[PDB]
Amino acid sequence: GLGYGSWEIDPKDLTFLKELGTGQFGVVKYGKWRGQYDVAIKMIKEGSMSEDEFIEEAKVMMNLSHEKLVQLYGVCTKQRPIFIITEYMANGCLLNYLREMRHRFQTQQLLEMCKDVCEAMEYLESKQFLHRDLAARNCLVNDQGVVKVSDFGLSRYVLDDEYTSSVGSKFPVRWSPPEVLMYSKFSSKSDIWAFGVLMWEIYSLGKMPYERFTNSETAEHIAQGLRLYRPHLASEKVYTIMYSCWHEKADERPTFKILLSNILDVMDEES
Ligand SMILES: C[C@H]1CN(C2COC2)CCN1c1ccc(Nc2cc(-c3ccnc(N4CCn5c(cc6c5CC(C)(C)C6)C4=O)c3CO)cn(C)c2=O)nc1
Repeated sequence: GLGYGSWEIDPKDLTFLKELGTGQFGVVKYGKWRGQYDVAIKMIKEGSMSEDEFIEEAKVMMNLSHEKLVQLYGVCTKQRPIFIITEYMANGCLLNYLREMRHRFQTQQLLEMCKDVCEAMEYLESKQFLHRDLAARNCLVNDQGVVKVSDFGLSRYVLDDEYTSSVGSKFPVRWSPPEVLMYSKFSSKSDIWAFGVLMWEIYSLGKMPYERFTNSETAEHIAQGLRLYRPHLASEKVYTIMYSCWHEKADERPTFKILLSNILDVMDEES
């Protein structure tokens, strides 16, 4: 109605029901939109976000829609804190989900998780849109066990120098290729590198990559050519796929379309 653009949600349409934790921009809640529709609501802590830039980008991100991508519904920007309204993912972050050993996932289910992400990433790749912080912590799981990509592109609007700096405490060092760590060379191929690390997280049930190294040691390791090695639950074929993401030469890494076709092939061979 009057006052709200297509990207704007009226916050009075929201019912807040449960706390979902805190992320880089503060508290996230579960609620209803117009008494009926499940939504998640980010409440953007003041000082944490480049808000005007985000809001202009939210207009573009409104047009991104894929079954494996957490849907943006709108923003509430007429007062602070601003809100980001999205699809709700009842089983929460993928990292915590993997770490709950009770699930006792079969390897076919782990491969489906990788496929879910790869499909989202191929979509984003098709739209020339970088994630920049692909990792299990930043994927979400719905009530049907479907994994979706979330918080894509939002790294650009983070104001926290500990996150943004390549030597900061919060920078995703362990998900970064050598050219990111050396030169800030971000590209589709740095998302590819990160996706390989994410496959490793999935097959490792959420172990920390390079768990016995610091970030500093990890940067040196990967710059010398050393890599993660095969998780116990990963077949040789699966390990070949994740490893292919880690070629020193970015231009020798696959695309998400090639990864997707490789994952489907392995599904046909191994299930
Ligand atoms: C599983 C149950 C269990 N329950 C126990 C049992 O009773 C108590 C606890 C709650 N829990 C639960 C259920 C569902 C959800 N769902 C959702 C969580 C989130 C969520 C929450 C907190 N932080 C974040 N992050 C984390 C990532 N990130 C954020 C902002 C940014 C990032 C990355 C960045 C740095 C680029 C920018 C950011 O906001 C997110 C993901 O966007 C988002 N969405 C859309 C959800 O649907 N979460 C938790």
